Amino acid sequence: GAMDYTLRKIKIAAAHSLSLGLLPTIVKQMPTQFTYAVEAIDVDQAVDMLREGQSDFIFSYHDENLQQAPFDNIRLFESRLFPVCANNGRGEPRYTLEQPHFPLLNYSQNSYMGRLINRTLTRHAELSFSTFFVSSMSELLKQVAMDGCGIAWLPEYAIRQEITDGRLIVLDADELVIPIQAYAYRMNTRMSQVAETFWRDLRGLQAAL
Amino acid sequence: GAMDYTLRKIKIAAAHSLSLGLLPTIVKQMPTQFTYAVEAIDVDQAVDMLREGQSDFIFSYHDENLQQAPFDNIRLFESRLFPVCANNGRGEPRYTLEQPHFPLLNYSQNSYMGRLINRTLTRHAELSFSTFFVSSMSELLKQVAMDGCGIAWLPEYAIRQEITDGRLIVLDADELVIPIQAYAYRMNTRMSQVAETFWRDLRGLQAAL
Repeated sequence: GAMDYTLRKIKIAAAHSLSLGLLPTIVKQMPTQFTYAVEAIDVDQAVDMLREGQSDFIFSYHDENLQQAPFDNIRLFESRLFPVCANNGRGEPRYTLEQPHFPLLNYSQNSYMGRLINRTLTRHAELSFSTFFVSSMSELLKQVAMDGCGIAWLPEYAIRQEITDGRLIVLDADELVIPIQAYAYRMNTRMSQVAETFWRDLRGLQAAL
Repeated sequence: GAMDYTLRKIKIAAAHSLSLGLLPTIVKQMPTQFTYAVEAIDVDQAVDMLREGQSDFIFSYHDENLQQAPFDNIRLFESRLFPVCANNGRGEPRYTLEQPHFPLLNYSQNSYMGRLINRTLTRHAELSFSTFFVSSMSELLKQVAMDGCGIAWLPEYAIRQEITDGRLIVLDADELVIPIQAYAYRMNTRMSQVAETFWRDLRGLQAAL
């Protein structure tokens, strides 16, 4: 998108596990002064797409490479990952964390969520699992979990209603809960008036996210 | 995934606009003999990922490059894209196709759906639009449309319930309806016994998709 230019276009790259949950809320609450070009990326594409001008802003998670001096950021929200699974028809989990080699529905090895989930499982040797299904898309993992195919770590904002309906059941609310923080990243350099307006309004919007 | 190997792993690459709608139905109805590694791709990555052994199968649409002799295929289903938008609170479309420069929510220029949608708009000079929001994810376009941000062409399987609820309203059921066909692609070469079992069972499953 380096050569691509309009007066109003905002070029956003967003992590796979974050696009659907976050973009509609921003698009709906932003002033009607922008147009949007958004592409889903893996976490490690973000550095180069910002520096090469392919994206104006990155919607990602905590990134040590991006929280340094050449970039600027604002924390959009924090959330938590819960291990969940479908119910057993009686309001109880269909699977148990203690089952030897329980079916795990995981994010990809090169994803931010996957790294923290694998780090968590490693520290808890009391848990053995067999990886049944791997995908980068949060909503794909969510649906596969809802269908009863195993246990998945999913962020609270994506499963809020399903926890209320009981279609998904939380398996642990303490040691296996993983904290996550979502950030918007940009270059420290001054940008166009429309992009600077977008950044200003996104900060003012952050409280309501 | 060339070096990655297990006895049961099936490596699938699926187009962005197709992953969420199709993968859960396959995963749920397949025999419990496989594990799944699925990554979302753009349409034009499929040729090389098949030939280089990075994916066992591709879930994509009609692809002239992939329907040739070196590859084999089975049509999973056909569908249709409908231009839809949110309601106006009275059971009528919030937007009209005849509005000068109506807000369009489009797939990306390098997507299969985007090419056919743009081809359709070009042939219909009676329609002027302003592109408000571009994304590869079908479910992101769907949510942005549901929130009332403009008109989007979306496949019937993704909006079936919303058309019934009236949360989305079809704007045309004739000249602007775009036909689409979803295929599973593989190399014509003989594969492992587990992948050949997967291909056999996917054919037997196709009728129920």
